[PDB]
Amino acid sequence: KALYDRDGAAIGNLQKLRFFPLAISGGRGARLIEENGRELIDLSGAWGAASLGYGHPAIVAAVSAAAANPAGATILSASNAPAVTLAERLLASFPGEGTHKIWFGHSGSDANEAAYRAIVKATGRSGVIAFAGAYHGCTVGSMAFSGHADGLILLPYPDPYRPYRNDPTGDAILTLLTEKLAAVPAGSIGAAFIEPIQSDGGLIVPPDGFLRKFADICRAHGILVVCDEVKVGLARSGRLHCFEHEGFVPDILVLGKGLGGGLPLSAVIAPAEILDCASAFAMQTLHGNPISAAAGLAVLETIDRDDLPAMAERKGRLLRDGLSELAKRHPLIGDIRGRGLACGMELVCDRQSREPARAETAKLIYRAYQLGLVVYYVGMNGNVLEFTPPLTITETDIHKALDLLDRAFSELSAVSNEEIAQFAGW
Amino acid sequence: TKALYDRDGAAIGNLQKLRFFPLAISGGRGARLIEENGRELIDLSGAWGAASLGYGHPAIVAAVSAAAANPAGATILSASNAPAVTLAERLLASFPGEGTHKIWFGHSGSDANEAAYRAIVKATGRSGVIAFAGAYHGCTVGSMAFGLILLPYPDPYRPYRNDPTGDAILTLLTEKLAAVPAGSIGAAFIEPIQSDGGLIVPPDGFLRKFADICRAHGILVVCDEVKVGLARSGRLHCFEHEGFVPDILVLGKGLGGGLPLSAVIAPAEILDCASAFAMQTLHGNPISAAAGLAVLETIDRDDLPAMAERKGRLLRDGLSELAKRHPLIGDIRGRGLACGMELVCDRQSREPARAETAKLIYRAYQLGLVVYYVGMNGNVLEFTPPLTITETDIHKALDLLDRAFSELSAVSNEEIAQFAGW
Ligand SMILES: *Cc1c(COP(=O)(O)O)cnc(C)c1O
Ligand SMILES: *Cc1c(COP(=O)(O)O)cnc(C)c1O
Ligand SMILES: O=C1CCCCCN1
Ligand SMILES: O=C1CCCCCN1
Repeated sequence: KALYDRDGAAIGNLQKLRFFPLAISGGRGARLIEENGRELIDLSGAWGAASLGYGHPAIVAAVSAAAANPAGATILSASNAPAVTLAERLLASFPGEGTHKIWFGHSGSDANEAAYRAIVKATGRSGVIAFAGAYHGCTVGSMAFSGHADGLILLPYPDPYRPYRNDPTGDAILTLLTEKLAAVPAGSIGAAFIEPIQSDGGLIVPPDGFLRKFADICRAHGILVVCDEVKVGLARSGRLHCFEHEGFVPDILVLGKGLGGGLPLSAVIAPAEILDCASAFAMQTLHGNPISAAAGLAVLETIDRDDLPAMAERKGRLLRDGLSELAKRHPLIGDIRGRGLACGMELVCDRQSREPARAETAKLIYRAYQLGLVVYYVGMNGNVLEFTPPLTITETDIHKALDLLDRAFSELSAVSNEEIAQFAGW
Repeated sequence: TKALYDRDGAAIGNLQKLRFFPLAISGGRGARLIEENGRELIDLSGAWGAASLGYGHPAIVAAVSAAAANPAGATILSASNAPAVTLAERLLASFPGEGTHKIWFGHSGSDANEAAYRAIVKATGRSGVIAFAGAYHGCTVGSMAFGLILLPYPDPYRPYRNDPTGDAILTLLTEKLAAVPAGSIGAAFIEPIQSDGGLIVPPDGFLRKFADICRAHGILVVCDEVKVGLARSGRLHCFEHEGFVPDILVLGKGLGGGLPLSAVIAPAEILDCASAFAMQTLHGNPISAAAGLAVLETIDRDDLPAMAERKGRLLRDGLSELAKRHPLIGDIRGRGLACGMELVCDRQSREPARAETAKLIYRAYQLGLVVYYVGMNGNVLEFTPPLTITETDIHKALDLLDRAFSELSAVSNEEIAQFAGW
């Protein structure tokens, strides 16, 4: 009878990543509306896909006009204007050069896979560098180089809070890279996949200067540098593109989630020679469909119009300030990290040992949900709170979210172990 | 203010292009695409079958606008949401079905087919697959994976081992199964009308028989209806013409009536075997879900399978008259508004007329008609228009098609060469 019960009866568990019985019938701004009418503040923004929140007027206007008069439904066998305009608008925002083209998909998973397959096709080099704990997607293609393909080389992420080999600079990781590359035929690696802030590892910001150095090693060895900005892309970091923080330009940019503002949309920006090496090669019927592209353009127009990178920079300091405020009261909070409105809070059993507090995290978000706050956890040990709110979240929503979070830290023990065992999580 | 099509060439890479002619679209209304210059073309492609309700259908507009205005979140991964749930129930209500099956939502047929395969392997441990030569299950690593028993599709127009019944294909199948350990094959993937093969309806009874053999061996029957499902065949589900019910149904294309939306209908045990297993962030998103609902609602409300059956026969009847005037036409085939026309150099030899097929669609494009070719040989014109296409739209496209056949020589080899196509 209840919506959550009906979901359990109609929808298989295969795609479920449930942390609590959240059941939604509506949405407005940064709020989700449960079946009964209860309002929750969404600090997850659907893992960041709701870039502009819910029922944003520019999304509404864009998608309504597109549905009323659609330019076909595909970029495959026809050129359509909404997609072409979005392609140029994405091209404009990327420097360079260039000589770059767009490939459109439904998701970050299909875009990382396309990027890979295009590289191997265009160059003949099938080897891949990727980072341990990396999330590039859940398709057979994009999982092949995600964390636990032949010629896959996995490197530790440059994690300040847990430095590889206890070297805080990351120099040991670059040294490992170097040892790994010479154990493998010269010119055999075609690509290096990089998250500028590692999402699934625990929203990890790498040590300053590391990515630039890593890219320089890559460029010196013929290896194309692919920046997977699905989670942290498009203004979320407080800059239009997250690599703008790291003093390097990737050869390839992968975009997703927040790009569609609520509709399935991803994109690969890659040199023309990579995307033109084949035709009818990586394709799905509704790729570059006009309704998705219209929303995508409404996201970009709104980013520019509202200076959303500047907003995300502002609202992110406000959010991190408040979280530090909570650390001063709650010993579980070991680490606050992030850029713009991509923030991570690591919870630990002891601030010195930095041992992961998995059970408390699960109880925390469950309680948070009961209090009216939607936040999920992420990370290797399930101990990292992830904050990726709508970019249009108001300061008033953030203060309210902080008060509810404070309350959830204090009221955590209320959550029974059997309540938590109802929900498999990751 | 360059040409739209030239702007396309400069911004959008070739990787996903399946281009046969310089079609550049700025609008759509019913079964008509509106090019940049304001010429309306009758769409016989319906975007490979995705535009099941055509362009600007009121039901899609109402549902999409309302969903955009008040979205129940953006995902089904981490929240339950009402639109996704309502649509899942509705799809299960359309299948038999009750308490045995569950729904998994995707973006596309490729991911839906990939999810079905991964779920089966995970749930049953049986990684072995049976599939048909020339099958199209999608264009991702996961969906092009299908260890493998490959069979010829039973094509009445091109029989296997000189057996038009198709019984030699059932005999080959029996041999391959006997040759490999019992319980090593988990799934059989079937198109009940083979799309990439060139819209082939198999001989009567073959699939029913094929399904028996599978169940006899503990093999799950997966019916891939991404192209040909949802009212398109003259029934809601194409397997209803075939006297069997599949264990798993894959749905896509027309399902979103223009938005990306796919679905797998599978036994609960297959879909409940693991969690956080096959998932992408925008899966089950409410704007696609609402669009799926509008499609299912319109199908029932405007009796679209019956309309497809009517308009299909009228379309194929018209094409038989073209065959009386144009010797190129060798076989007209299909169910409902999913039809194929195989073009041959001799009706006895059944030798494929590839070169002439390309010119035909190029020519037809110039005339105001959107239509494409498929098949291993590039000689079968696919007809998959909006289930909404009008009786007037059909007659009008038949005249244009007639005119296209008469004017093939007007299109040169150098014009054909400018478009890479398949
Ligand atoms: C979410 C994400 C993906 C995959 O996107 P989906 O829409 O879930 O397929 C890939 N890479 C990163 C870094 C992501 O965050
Ligand atoms: C189109 C199609 C697919 C794949 O759908 P995409 O959206 O193109 O990935 C799979 N099977 C059949 C029969 C199809 O027609
Ligand atoms: O019908 C199809 C499948 C969709 C991808 C383009 C090829 N043709
Ligand atoms: O951050 C992510 C990627 C989106 C899919 C759900 C898993 N978590």
